[PDB]
Amino acid sequence: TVTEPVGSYARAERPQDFEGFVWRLDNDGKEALPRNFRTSADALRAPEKKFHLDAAYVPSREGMDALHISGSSAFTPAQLKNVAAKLREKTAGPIYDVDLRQESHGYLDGIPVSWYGERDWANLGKSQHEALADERHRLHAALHKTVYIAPLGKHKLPEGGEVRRVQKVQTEQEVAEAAGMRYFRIAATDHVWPTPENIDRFLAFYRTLPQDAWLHFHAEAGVGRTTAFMVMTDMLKNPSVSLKDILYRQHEIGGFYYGEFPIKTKDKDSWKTKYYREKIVMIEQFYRYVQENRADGYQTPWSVWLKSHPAKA
Amino acid sequence: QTVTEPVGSYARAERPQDFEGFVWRLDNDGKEALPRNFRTSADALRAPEKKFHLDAAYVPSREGMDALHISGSSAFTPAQLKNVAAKLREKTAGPIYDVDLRQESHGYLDGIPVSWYGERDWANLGKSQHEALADERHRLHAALHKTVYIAPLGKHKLPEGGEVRRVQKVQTEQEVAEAAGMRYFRIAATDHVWPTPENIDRFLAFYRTLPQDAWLHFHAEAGVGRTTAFMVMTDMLKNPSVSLKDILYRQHEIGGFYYGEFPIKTKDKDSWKTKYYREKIVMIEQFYRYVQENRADGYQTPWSVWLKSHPAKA
Ligand SMILES: O=P(O)(O)O[C@@H]1[C@H](OP(=O)(O)O)[C@H](OP(=O)(O)O)[C@@H](O)[C@H](OP(=O)(O)O)[C@H]1OP(=O)(O)O
Ligand SMILES: O=P(O)(O)O[C@@H]1[C@H](OP(=O)(O)O)[C@H](OP(=O)(O)O)[C@@H](O)[C@H](OP(=O)(O)O)[C@H]1OP(=O)(O)O
Ligand SMILES: [Cl-]
Ligand SMILES: [Cl-]
Repeated sequence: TVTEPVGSYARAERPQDFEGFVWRLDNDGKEALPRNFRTSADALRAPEKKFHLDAAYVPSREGMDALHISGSSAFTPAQLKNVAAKLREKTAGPIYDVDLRQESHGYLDGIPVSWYGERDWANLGKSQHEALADERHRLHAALHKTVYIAPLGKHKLPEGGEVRRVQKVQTEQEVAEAAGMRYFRIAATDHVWPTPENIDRFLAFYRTLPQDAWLHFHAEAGVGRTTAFMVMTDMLKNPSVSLKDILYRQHEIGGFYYGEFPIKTKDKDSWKTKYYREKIVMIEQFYRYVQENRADGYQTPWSVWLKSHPAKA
Repeated sequence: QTVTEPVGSYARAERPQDFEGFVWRLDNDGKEALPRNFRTSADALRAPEKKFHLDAAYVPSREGMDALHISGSSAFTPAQLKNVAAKLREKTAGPIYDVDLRQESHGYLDGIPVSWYGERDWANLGKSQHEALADERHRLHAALHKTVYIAPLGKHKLPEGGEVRRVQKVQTEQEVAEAAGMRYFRIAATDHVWPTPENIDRFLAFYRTLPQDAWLHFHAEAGVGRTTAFMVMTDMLKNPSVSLKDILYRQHEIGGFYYGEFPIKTKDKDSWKTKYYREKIVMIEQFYRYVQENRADGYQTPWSVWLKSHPAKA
């Protein structure tokens, strides 16, 4: 008997050791667009050296022009309006803000904030319902109260920031709707592979989409969770493209590289090592799920298939 | 005709809702054996600080200092208070009081001294002492078994670094004082401003019933403004024959603030403090007058009552 299967390593961590303690500033609002903004229509750039890839390899762009997805970090309401306008130039279909954040977040006086616990794991272990209830309660409790909002600096701890008495509170759903985007939430934990529940939820949602839907994915930084769902969408929509091409091209338009690479973390971040290894293994397993289940139209969900076809370290 | 706020009460014009608490501030890092600015009335006088533009050649009278029996300091960890108590016990066989002058809610989380800090350290501004202590009791209790962020203030008087911990023990300063072998007395005085008539009436009633050999250890957060104000008050009350100049010079020269006139200079960001420094200078003078004019009948008239009939002038 195995306590936690591959793909579920985070279930072994204790939520009580990462409880939220500060309203973290998610974006300072200085730039017109959020960080790491990219779309599937973008030109491929040279790969980042840390992934030790072949800079001479040219991945297939088959299906990219029709993929219709984008990704970014968190944003201020003004930045999201800029994103929405930019994306409307590319499609006449519904544009979705696909919020991948498990952490409670929202807007206080229009400032994007999140209730941050160590490793951004303040809602670790909570069901999506419980995470969203926490978020609603916390945002409502901030109205007309004094809050401390701060960017994280040295040691991933607050440094500087501002103190204000809040006059307006909004959820991201409200901000997305104000920007003209549809909204869909998947509560995925920062830094780790999305859970079978997260992925089943995404696949059920994907199946409901009209042909011309545009998906704008984001979490906090626009790297791990954001690229994971962009990669899964590319695999689902372009199943004839090789795994190597999908991973190279999603990295080369500005995302994380989800293939094998020599992992090296700073000593203070050594806890991340096994989670990067787990993601590499799980990306391969998701590709296998798509290849094995697309012909019959996915009559068995990812969670069930993964239980009978466990991933191996 | 009607004056909204008299001299001595300027802080009543400030709006409490603009300075609400937002972080557990680290009050002392615990690295030294004693709290900062620790001094006693038995100490030798040192040269005055240049910023006060005093006469370095002046030799203040030490009349009554040997029997004064008071000390002052900044906030402290429990270990530091035990070291203070041991040092004071070498100087007296009477009861030693921890006279906590802090209006801000504070206490100890896992033995770490913290305070609920709002801008200007005014998180309990405008509250009665009853309300301030109720806030403190509730906040300390609510921290038990919960995760808290404790941080020192750095650039811009805002949190910088610090630590995050799940609290396993909570204590009030009263508990910490009793564990150190000291009696405890609380006066909820607001940081940076002249103590209120309510604060001073409370102190005078307390002073009147003290045993002859009581030793009073005063402290607030830094061991400067409120700490020195009450040390000066006590010196004046106990040694009424000593001149105002001697009291102010000597309390400054053993390590306290200088409460007489001086060239007030503030950084632009601290310009709000200017009028409060001026107010403290005139109120120190007014308190000296109260002591001189009310000692003969044994202070039958409370300070608050006397001050309303003899208001200070700006
Ligand atoms: O962008 P920075 O330099 O800050 O590093 C972030 C992570 O990106 P990577 O280092 O490429 O892994 C990013 O994704 P993960 O790979 O899944 O860890 C992670 O979301 C982001 O953390 P947050 O901003 O808290 O959301 C950065 O990681 P840390 O610096 O470990 O926090
Ligand atoms: O110790 P520093 O140099 O940092 O300044 C403290 C104040 O002392 P002074 O500047 O000497 O006036 C001190 O007393 P006040 O004169 O009554 O203002 C004041 O209590 C202390 O604030 P806290 O540590 O927050 O309690 C310092 O004042 P600020 O620097 O304005 O915060
Ligand atoms: Cl769930
Ligand atoms: Cl099934």
